[PDB]
Amino acid sequence: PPIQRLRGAVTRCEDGQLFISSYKNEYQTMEVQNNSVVIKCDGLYIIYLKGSFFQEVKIDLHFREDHNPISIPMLNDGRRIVFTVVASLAFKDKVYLTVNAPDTLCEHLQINDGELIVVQLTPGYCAP
Amino acid sequence: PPIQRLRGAVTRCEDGQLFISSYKNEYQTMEVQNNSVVIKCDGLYIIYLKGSFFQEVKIDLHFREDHNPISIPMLNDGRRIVFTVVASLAFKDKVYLTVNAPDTLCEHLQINDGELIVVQLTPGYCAP
Amino acid sequence: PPIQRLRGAVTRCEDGQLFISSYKNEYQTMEVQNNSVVIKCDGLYIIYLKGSFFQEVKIDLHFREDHNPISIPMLNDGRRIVFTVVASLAFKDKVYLTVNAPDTLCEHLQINDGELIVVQLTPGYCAP
Ligand SMILES: *[C@@H]1O[C@H](CO)[C@@H](O)[C@H](O)[C@H]1NC(C)=O
Ligand SMILES: *[C@@H]1O[C@H](CO)[C@@H](O)[C@H](O)[C@H]1NC(C)=O
Ligand SMILES: *[C@@H]1O[C@H](CO)[C@@H](O)[C@H](O)[C@H]1NC(C)=O
Repeated sequence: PPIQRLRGAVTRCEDGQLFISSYKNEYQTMEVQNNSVVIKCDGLYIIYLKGSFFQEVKIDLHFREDHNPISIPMLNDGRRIVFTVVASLAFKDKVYLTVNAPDTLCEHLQINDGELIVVQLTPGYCAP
Repeated sequence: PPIQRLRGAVTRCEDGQLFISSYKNEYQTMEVQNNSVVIKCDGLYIIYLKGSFFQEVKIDLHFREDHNPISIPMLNDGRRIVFTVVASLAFKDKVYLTVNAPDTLCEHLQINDGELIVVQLTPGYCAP
Repeated sequence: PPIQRLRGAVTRCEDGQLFISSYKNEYQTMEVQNNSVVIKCDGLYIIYLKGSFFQEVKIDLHFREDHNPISIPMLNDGRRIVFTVVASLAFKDKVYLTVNAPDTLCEHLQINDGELIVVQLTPGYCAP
């Protein structure tokens, strides 16, 4: 298989989860299912989140069920996120984003130019 | 073509633009033209900027004409930048850095150990 | 040789140095020797450090003897580090971490879920 990557639009929040869309001008080699990026091949990956968020937000990055989610810091202006993680992912991992906030804040949250990039740095076993 | 990369020295500011030099101990596979890194091959790239800047600075990273430049945050000391972006670049994109400041501040700006690294993570079409 | 990578546990501090262990669920292609990651192949590498540190800490990242170490910033909570560097490494470079603090603070320092990831992005000469 090819180097695994996905660049998704992070479009909105509903019921405490950020929606992720594959609608970007990018050649995608991973699937999005139920607003999660589906890992098929093992490897070290970069996970990168960018966006202009119009509420001060507490977003959690979930990447593997056996580790705690990473709380994503905002930049000092309290309006932008530009955050990079490197992580060891495996087949069946789901990369997704949740919001720890009252649901009213979630449903109203505006995200400008939000994107999530997941990109494989090292090769590994791929599921059939 | 080889994996596309450039590690450039970010040397000074003139007329609101940071100068970028290919004078580093690095095997360069991209060109610098008029203080911009010239993209020849499509791909996801990391763009990384580091430096010790002796004025508190508002630097904008320009990477593609159809998206807004990214305002680069300083570290909390107000003296250093160590910043990582992942972006989707294409043939004809120019990666460059501008300074939003009075020109006197620009002309006097000292940058210690400034460097810009642009490195391809995924393969793509390369221009002839 | 394969793409060079190591994901190590950053376990504790002793005598001003953070200990690095290869005991992680990762296929390692670099060695740890005396709590340093031993570089065998030239390349641009990402160096990534994450951890929850229960003292506000001043950690220095050493990666090559001809450049100054990078002082690692904490996130704004004063409790976590999630930090990414891109650097040009060569055969004989040693990547290691030191703590600038009274030794009592070092010996007592608790690090939860500490890890250092060093991963090659571009190929280069490898030592025999
Ligand atoms: C989508 O995700 C949420 C997880 O909270 C769940 O409620 C819902 O049933 C999922 N739908 C499926 C299984 O596709
Ligand atoms: C270099 O860049 C600046 C862009 O502002 C421009 O003024 C100048 O004409 C350029 N020179 C060329 C075309 O190489
Ligand atoms: C381990 O590292 C420290 C460096 O400060 C040194 O004191 C010690 O002798 C080293 N041991 C060796 C050579 O493996």
